[PDB]
Amino acid sequence: GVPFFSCQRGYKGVWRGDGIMQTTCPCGAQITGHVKNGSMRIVGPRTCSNTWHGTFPINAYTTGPCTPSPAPNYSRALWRVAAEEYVEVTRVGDFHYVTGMTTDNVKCPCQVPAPEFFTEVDGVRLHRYAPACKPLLREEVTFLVGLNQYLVGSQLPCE
Amino acid sequence: LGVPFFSCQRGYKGVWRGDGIMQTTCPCGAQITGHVKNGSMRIVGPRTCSNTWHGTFPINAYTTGPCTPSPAPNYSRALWRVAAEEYVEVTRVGDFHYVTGMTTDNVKCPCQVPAPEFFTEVDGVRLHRYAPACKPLLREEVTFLVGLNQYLVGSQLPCE
Ligand SMILES: [Zn+2]
Ligand SMILES: [Zn+2]
Repeated sequence: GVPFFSCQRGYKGVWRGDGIMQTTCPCGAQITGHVKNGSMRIVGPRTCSNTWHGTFPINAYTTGPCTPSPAPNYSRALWRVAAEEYVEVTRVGDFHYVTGMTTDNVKCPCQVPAPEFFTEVDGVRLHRYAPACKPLLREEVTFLVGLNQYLVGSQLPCE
Repeated sequence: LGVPFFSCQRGYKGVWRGDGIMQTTCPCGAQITGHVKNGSMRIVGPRTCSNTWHGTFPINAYTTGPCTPSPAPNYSRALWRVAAEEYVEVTRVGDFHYVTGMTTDNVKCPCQVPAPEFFTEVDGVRLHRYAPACKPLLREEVTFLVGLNQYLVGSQLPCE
């Protein structure tokens, strides 16, 4: 529980649903977000990086009726495809590639979902519950889409 | 205003993934604590809450803690969030699943069901902390989209 250095990188952007969000940063700071017209006003202590940056750290201690609605313009995302398994997705233009996986031969859907179904987008967590991400395997591993296997680095087949 | 028993949300009773202290608020106003160790949750709450008496834990937008439900495979119906604010109802018969309802006509959903823990709601029990309001489910004369193909409501999912 250390100020600034313990701090989770928080979300800043459009939210869906209006009302009050609350969370606790890993430093110990309680952060309040007031969401009105999709836009969040942050209230926090000056002991937390999130207060300075206008951001809201989403995690297992987040409460409130709203959810992030991120822009579809991300570079990388973490996508939870099984109970404790993740795939990393890299976007280039309108195309999406699996550039990493937590375990060899993860089964994933052939199409990326909308950005708010991602557990993380560019290092920012979007989901309240998320299991720990094991080390991402980025070489000589394969993912499954139905009955077809593809080497890491491969575009998702439904494009 | 929250009323003992009448306001109470239907809570989860089952296996939990992760160990630690879970915390939630029932719509009746009760604060429910769950101590989770080795898959099992110990429920603490007031005599005023239907969840305390059933030994259940209501999962909602005011739930906190490091654990998630691991629901049982023998569920009948489930709510599956297939788009940002759209749901499909899934009915399970044997090892086979059917889309028996949808919140909007022509919803695009995946061709395969995920494991039960990825469902928003299983047999009237909410499993996720954040979930959008479910619109009335359309059960007659609607279709869903898997890629380019259309399927009528009641149809089995493509991949099985
Ligand atoms: Zn902080
Ligand atoms: Zn209650």
